Amino acid sequence: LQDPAQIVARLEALASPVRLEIFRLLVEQEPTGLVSGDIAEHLGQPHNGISFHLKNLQHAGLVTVQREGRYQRYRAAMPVVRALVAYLTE
Amino acid sequence: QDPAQIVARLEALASPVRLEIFRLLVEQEPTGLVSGDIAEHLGQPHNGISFHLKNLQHAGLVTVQREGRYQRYRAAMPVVRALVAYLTENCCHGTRDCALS
Ligand SMILES: [As]
Ligand code: NA
Ligand code: NA
Ligand code: NA
Repeated sequence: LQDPAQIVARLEALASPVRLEIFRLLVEQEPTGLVSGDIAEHLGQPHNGISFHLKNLQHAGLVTVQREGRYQRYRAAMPVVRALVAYLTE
Repeated sequence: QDPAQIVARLEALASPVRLEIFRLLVEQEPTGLVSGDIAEHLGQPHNGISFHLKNLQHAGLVTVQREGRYQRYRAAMPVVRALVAYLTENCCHGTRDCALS
C-alpha cells in the first residue's frame, strides 16, 4: 500500500536538477555511497547547500545515512527506488 | 535523453490528480480511455481532467487520438520505462550488480 502523498513527495524531491544529480550519483555509487563532501565536489556546489538538498531527499526516503561508529555515508535507498519504479510501471 | 525532459516528466507526475490519472491509464493498457471516462471514474469535472491530460501529453507521458465527442488517451509506456531506466542508469558503478528486480 503506497501512500500517493509519499509518491508525490518523492517525485517532487527528484524534480530539481541538483536533487536529481545527487540522487543519480548515489544510485551509481551503490552500495557504499558517498560522504557529503564528495557529493558536493561531483556537483561543483558548496558543501552546505548539498547538506540541505540531502535532507530534502532523506525526508522523502530516497536517500538514507549509513553510519559506522561516527563515520556517515549517504546512500540511495534502493528499496524505495524499486517501489517507485513498480508504482509507476506495474 | 535531455535532463530538462526528465525533470518535466517528474514535475508532471508530482501532482496528486495527475498521478492518479496516469496510474489509471497504466492500469488500462493497452486500450486506454476517453477523457470523459477518466473524469467519470475519478468523479471529477471533465474540464480539470482534460487539463491534467494535456500536461501529461506535453510531457510525453500520454499519447492521444481523436474519437469524436472526447479524445482517447493512453499511457506511453516506452516513455515511462525510459524515465525509470534514466533514474537507475549506471547503478553500482555501471555494473548494475544489486537487487533492481
Ligand atoms: As546496482
Ligand atoms: Na542527473
Ligand atoms: Na549509494
Ligand atoms: Na493506457
